[PDB]
Amino acid sequence: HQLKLLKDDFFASDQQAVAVADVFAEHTHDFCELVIVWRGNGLHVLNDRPYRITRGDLFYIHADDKHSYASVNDLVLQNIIYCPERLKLNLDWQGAIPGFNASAGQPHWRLGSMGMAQARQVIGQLEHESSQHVPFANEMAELLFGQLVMLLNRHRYT
Amino acid sequence: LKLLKDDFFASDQQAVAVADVFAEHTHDFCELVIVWRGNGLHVLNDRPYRITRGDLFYIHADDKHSYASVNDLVLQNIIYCPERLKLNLDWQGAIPGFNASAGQPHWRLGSMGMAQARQVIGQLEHESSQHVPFANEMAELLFGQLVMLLNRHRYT
Ligand SMILES: C[C@@H]1O[C@H](O)[C@H](O)[C@H](O)[C@H]1O
Ligand SMILES: C[C@@H]1O[C@H](O)[C@H](O)[C@H](O)[C@H]1O
Ligand code: NI
Ligand code: NI
Repeated sequence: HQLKLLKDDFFASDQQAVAVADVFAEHTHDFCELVIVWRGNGLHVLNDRPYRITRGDLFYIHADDKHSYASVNDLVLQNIIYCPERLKLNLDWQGAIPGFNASAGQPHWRLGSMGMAQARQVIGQLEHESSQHVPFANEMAELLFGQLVMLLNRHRYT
Repeated sequence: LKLLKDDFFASDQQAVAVADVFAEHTHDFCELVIVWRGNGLHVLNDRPYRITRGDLFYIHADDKHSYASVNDLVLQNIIYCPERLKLNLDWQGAIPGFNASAGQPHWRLGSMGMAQARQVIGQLEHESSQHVPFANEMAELLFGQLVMLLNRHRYT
């Protein structure tokens, strides 16, 4: 049987385009996500391909990807989930994000110390902007998501 | 005396920058002024403001103004060109003085507003480089964030 995570269950409203979600059973989605490993190590199985993951790993996941994770030792990761069709800003999302419209040709990247530092700073702010009661929080969140996406594009390597 | 974007911006493409007695002048670009500490005088369109920590001004290009430090006045000017901003944000909706002189140019920020503004402006300062990939886009995204934060926190 399939397990498909639903944006209806993972986003605060129909307007919210991005959220910070943070083992995990095998699943697919109807939204996309960026995965960053903050520390420890473990296993990420993406479309039946196993990756031994560790601090600095970055994955670009499309909705139709099926994946699971397992912590081997002290795994800490973060998933930044987003709905491509909900984004309003005129950044070239598809040009900056593998996995935007279909499975990424190269889903797996790494980040150096500076990229991790800048991602950390942006993601921490993005976590605070989840409130659906604070006026225009969704727009603030999208600007932060834009910064993260550009920073990832700037710092990522294979 | 009129300050010109050609002298104040790193390139034709930079839409926003953090600028480095400042005599009376006008500009061909707009700006936000935030006062961090000390105190002084801001004369805007011939109207004198005693300024200090927490003061925020929205300046339009046509505005004529001068400053004078009374006691170690420390401020920053976030300069921007409306015609250069490429991000599809509702800029004029968030920024008084965007299209013409502001009806209310003078605002204040509390302690939390100031800390968040300072954080973003520090980041925006670090995206001045015209070499680093996506610096101009990052500058606009950060200026977008700044402007929304100021909107959230400012009061008269
Ligand atoms: C939304 C959901 O949240 C979890 O953090 C997990 O990592 C999944 O991969 C993701 O699909
Ligand atoms: C850009 C220019 O440089 C200074 O920062 C000064 O504060 C002026 O007000 C500003 O117009
Ligand atoms: Ni997932
Ligand atoms: Ni000025």
